[PDB]
Amino acid sequence: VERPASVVKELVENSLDAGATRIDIDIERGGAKLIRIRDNGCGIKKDELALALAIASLDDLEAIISLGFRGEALASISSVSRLTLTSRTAEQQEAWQAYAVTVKPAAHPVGTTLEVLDTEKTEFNHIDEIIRRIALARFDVTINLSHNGKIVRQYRAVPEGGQKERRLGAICGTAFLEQALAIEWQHGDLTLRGWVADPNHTTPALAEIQYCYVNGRMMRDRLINHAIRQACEDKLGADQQPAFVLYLEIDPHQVSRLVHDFIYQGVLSVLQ
Amino acid sequence: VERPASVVKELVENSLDAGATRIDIDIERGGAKLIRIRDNGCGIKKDELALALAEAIISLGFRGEALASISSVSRLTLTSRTAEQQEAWQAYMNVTVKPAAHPVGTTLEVLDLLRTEKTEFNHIDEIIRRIALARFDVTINLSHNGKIVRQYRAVPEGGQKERRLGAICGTAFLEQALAIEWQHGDLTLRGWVADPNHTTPALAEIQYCYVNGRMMRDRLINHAIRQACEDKLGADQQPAFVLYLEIDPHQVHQSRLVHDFIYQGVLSVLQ
Repeated sequence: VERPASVVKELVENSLDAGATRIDIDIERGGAKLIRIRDNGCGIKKDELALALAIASLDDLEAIISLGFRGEALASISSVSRLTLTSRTAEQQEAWQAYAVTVKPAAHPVGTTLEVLDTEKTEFNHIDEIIRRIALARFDVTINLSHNGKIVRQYRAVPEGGQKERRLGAICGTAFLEQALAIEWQHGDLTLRGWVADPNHTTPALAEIQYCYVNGRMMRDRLINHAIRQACEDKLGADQQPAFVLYLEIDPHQVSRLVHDFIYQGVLSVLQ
Repeated sequence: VERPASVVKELVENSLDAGATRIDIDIERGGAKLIRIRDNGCGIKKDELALALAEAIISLGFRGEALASISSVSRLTLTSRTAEQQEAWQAYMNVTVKPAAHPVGTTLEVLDLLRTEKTEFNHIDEIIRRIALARFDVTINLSHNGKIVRQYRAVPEGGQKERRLGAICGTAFLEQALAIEWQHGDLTLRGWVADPNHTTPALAEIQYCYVNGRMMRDRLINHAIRQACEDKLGADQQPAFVLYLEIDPHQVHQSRLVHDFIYQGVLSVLQ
């Protein structure tokens, strides 16, 4: 939890794993001043809220801190800024809020919110990137990133088999969206979905977009990249960075040659 | 004339008079279901919040009076925080004022308990459009069911008036827009008028005229603008425009000249 962006990632991640479907994250002054994350995911029972900010004390708590993987992370954060946790769970309950050590009731929908008041705008650009990644990683969750009351981006969630182009356009701009060649490949466990910009029309600006996710986790393999490259260099002798946003899926296999051919094949096909 | 749109207008108005600079208004199901207005203008001290839903403190709430009329028609959920570290609060036949999370501003949830479905939203859209043009200095974001509909960004000192105008009236008009700046003493006529020659009946839908901030609708003002265009070319037909008239306090030669001032202003821009 070094940079603010990193913190955004954390809190935002927590929210997602918490079952979030809408994450409205607002930032003020590179996040240094304010950093608020409000999710509609699971909540935190009043009790957990307390220690969530704060080992002899867990003796009594009787392993309730086990219901807080993020809680552990919160402690690391709160000990670096004015943390103001405030959530309310789903089951028969009222909303609560913690400060600092002071857990009192409050108003809040079945969700969670967090205020944070700890190379100025650079920081925001880092957060923007981060959220971009996540956004593409989870097309099923609305995300709204704002700065100093100024709405910056609104990545609406996409329902079942819906308009993927819209959100893709909002995350990567129409520039890419226009050159986007949608691809759907599948060979048993191997699945390759996503887009690849028409090489012939790929500007170095577009080549900035190179996102590849392997089973949800954004990876970065030189092998996967070479495959996509070679595919384009083969369509046309044009050897240069390609623009893409692909999603690879395979059966648990931490890294295989075939995989390369599967991708090379998938992509190459879409081009022709 | 009490429709949801009307309520939007009220709450939105309140926000503006409260010195707002950004008003993100969201609506759900013609507003019947949800109607949320969040402004970044002066807030409301915890105490005022209470009676605002129900001593000489209610004088600090012209809108507060309005709120009472509303809350007594739906599940009102006021929640604001004044320009101070003092955290946010919220009120709910008695008020339940407790703490809450919210930035220096105000928010209001409204759930009613008839008319049409989508028609209602279109009424709100119109309304916000009016206001938008009336206050080029304040960002407004109207959404529906989580779906962002329009974003009218505010314009800085001597900024780009065309941008926002384009977003409120579309490029169709923006393209035919003939900017006009007239002044004869107290009389001032600013705004735009679409090239008649290229005014489609679709464009003629845009006929907004404000007299000193207040959107008026005088047949006299309209006749003036019309005649001006019918004179440029024999083309007699509804004109497209968005004008702003300014004059010294004079509720309506006292008004004849005004006609000529406008006729003159417009006619000139055409030639």
